[PDB]
Amino acid sequence: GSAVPFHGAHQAGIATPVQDRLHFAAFDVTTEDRAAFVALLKEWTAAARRLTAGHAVGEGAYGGLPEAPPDDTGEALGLKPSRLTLTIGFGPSLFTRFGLADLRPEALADLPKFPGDNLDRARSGGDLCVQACADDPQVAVHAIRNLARIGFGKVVVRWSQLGFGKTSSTTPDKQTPRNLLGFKDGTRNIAGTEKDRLDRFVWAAEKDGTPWMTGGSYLVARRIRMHIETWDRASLQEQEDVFGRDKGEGAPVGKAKERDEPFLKAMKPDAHVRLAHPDSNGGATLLRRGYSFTDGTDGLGRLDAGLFFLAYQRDIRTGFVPVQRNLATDALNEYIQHVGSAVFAVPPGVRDADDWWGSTLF
Amino acid sequence: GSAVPFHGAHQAGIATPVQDRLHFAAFDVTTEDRAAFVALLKEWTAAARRLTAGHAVGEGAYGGLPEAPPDDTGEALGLKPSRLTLTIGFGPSLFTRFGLADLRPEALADLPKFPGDNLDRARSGGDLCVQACADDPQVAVHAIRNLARIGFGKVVVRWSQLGFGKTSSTTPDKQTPRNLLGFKDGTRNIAGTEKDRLDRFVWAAEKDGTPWMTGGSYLVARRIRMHIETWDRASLQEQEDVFGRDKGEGAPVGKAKERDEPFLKAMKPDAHVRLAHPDSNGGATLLRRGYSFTDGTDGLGRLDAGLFFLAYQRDIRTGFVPVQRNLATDALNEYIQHVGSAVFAVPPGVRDADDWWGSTLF
Ligand code: HEM
Ligand code: HEM
Repeated sequence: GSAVPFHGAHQAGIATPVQDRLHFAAFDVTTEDRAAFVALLKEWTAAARRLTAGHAVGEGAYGGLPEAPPDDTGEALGLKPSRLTLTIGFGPSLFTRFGLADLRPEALADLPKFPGDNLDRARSGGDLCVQACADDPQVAVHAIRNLARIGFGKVVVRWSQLGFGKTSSTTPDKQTPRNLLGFKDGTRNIAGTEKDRLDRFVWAAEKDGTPWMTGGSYLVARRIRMHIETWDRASLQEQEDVFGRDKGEGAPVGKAKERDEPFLKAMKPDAHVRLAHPDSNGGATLLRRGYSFTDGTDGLGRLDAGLFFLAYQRDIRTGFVPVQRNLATDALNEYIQHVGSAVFAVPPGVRDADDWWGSTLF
Repeated sequence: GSAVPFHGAHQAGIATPVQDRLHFAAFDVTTEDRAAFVALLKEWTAAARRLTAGHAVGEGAYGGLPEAPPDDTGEALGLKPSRLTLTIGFGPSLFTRFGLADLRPEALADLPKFPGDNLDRARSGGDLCVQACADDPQVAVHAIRNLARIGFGKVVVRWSQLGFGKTSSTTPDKQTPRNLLGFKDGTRNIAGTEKDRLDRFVWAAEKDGTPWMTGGSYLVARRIRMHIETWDRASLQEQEDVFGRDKGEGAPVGKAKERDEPFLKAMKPDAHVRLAHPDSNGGATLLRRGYSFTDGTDGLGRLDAGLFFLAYQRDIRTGFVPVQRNLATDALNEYIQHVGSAVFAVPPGVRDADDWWGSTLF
């Protein structure tokens, strides 16, 4: 129920412990007025300060003038902060506006086409994103809804994704959640307490070449459908062979405990963990922070299910891209398909009550 | 509270405490063989006993023959029962199979077309339903997913709806939840503690005309989309006039506290509470047990959210039908649209370990 501090050198919602629920929204910018967009960013930052503390935006949800719409839509009244974090990011397409072309970070790289990609352009891309994570889904939806309302006429929601449950962990002292394939997901990630690994693999540094991004990160989002019917037909041995870990304990093959270190040579050459491991990718390491989703049925008699994959890294070119390239032969590919994609530059944190989202860029 | 007893004179999930999350699935039957369908009901009931106790179905999720698919898909391993209830219901279309046409209860009435209906046929109807309620959405999804898997070849999933109410870890039990219009939702309802009211308004009685339904109930499901962005542009006074209660406290107009009894005469004539109140409907009273939903963003950039309405009643003709008919002029109609509908006969409870879902019918 507690609040997560909004201010810091970094935005919350990255190294923060992973909350139960996600509402991810991608926005496109509809205004050409740089000043009006900067004003929006300040208004959004002010609202985010209220929302993450459990307060209503503006002058509140009721008690104002009867003839005016309330400033806050009111469905979070009486609710605790619920560890709400709000994380903003800027997509490549933003930098074609407002005279920003020369400020696009080199580390904000467009993703190549990958084998098997079946990307829906409507559920991909976006000028900017807001990742809302909280333990209460109503608190998360309330935040996105009120940011979008405040932004009416300056931004429109391009697409959004809800995650009903996490499939990641930044807290290895807590139980690792399972994805909808039934495997623990998050065992060998970067923990929020591992400051040295966050500096090396997650946070952008001044010497990296883009000063306004110092203290920020780069986000890759991949909407991944799972072929549940095919998976659920597979034998237990086939499933464990796909990953290189056993299903029950989640230990590396041959070992007894989840957090025992993998011995990669004991795994099949196309095992997911073997191909995605840093040792197999020149040391490339990611902070995974994804969530599960199900968006109804496929219309053909089956549940739809997937994983909304989110990875934070210091440089997309040295994080997601090499690892995903190495997954070209992944045995998992038989059971999944990437159907949505987006990359964002996540700016540094809001330092204090005078600062605002994107101040280092604008 | 950890688990909710599965066995009883009534199915759990109706009068039992309302859990934080919903996964509602409608199934269509694909087999013509009555014996095969009875076998499935027995297998499902065995699975449900395991699931509601927090155990895996069948021989488990791991540790079986390596060359065999696991009996349980495994994504609920390590989770608690989370107050899971599983409630099955039979739709009108089921009674066109297996020679059951003369056993369809008269109280399982087809709903008339209502003004403003915009029903998606693909998200309506269904031969069967399973209402999975729990505090952990992964527990509920795992239940539906495994029931669907066990039934593969005999049933398919027609449509599926995830929903949420309050988050109990952070929200007191005595506090009324708010719907996504920001108003308290549930103040004047039948509570599961009111045994006499349940006997009068909710449970089917032997003398009602269908003996196999004694101790059962009748369920109406309506997927009601809210026009969120239009609602949020309405003035505070307009919103309160729509309902006849104030937004902050939820008290009836002219009264001071949420639970003060309404003075209907002081509300506008087409106020929602005034039109839906039992005194306006010849005494008709419902057990409302619905959930909020938010499924994402639609093609126009609007929030796909609303109320997944669920009502239980002794007879659809004397519960939902008269009340919904009286909402023909509801001021709320400007802001909502009914887009899915289904009705189900919910059979009596599973009395003991040898009983099975549907045994009184088959
Ligand atoms: C539906 C899609 C996916 C599923 C079900 C899945 C599942 C898993 C599982 C079960 C593990 C072992 C437990 C763990 O350490 O977290 C794992 C590890 C990992 N995955 Fe995935 N994964 C998926 C997609 C991806 C993608 C797209 C990437 C990167 C492009 C990725 C990168 C990693 C990494 C880096 C590890 C840790 C390997 C290590 O250092 O030991 N995964 N994944
Ligand atoms: C999105 C759609 C709806 C919304 C937002 C909504 C909202 C509300 C609100 C705020 C209340 C007052 C608090 C309460 O007692 O729960 C209420 C009461 C009620 N509503 Fe609705 N409602 C909706 C649809 C319906 C429908 C479809 C029905 C029946 C067909 C219905 C029947 C009732 C009843 C019986 C009451 C209690 C009236 C009383 O006895 O005081 N509602 N509703």
